[PDB]
Amino acid sequence: SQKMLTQLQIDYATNTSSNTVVAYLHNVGETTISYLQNSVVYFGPNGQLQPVGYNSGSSPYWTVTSNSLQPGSVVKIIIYLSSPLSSNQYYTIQIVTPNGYTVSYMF
Repeated sequence: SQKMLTQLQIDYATNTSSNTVVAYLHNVGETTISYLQNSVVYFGPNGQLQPVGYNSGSSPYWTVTSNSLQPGSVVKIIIYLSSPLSSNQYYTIQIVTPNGYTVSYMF
């Protein structure tokens, strides 16, 4: 019953330099998010997402320094893309955290 009790949100995300995207994941609920590095990440343009492997050695992949997200905390997720972003497409970040909560952000 813990998916309904959870609240997470991506406060902000942007392409910082080269083909790197940074997203700020913020626990705005009252439950701890465990095993953050076991989350599943998808990313892509125009509603067609690609899986992004955790620290997998090949792009696209993502990194995060924390392995848990306490209530109130925010962490920086870094996504290393294989293709440069186009200004004429919209992009979606989709995350499924271990407990099955899903959070997304478009920019």
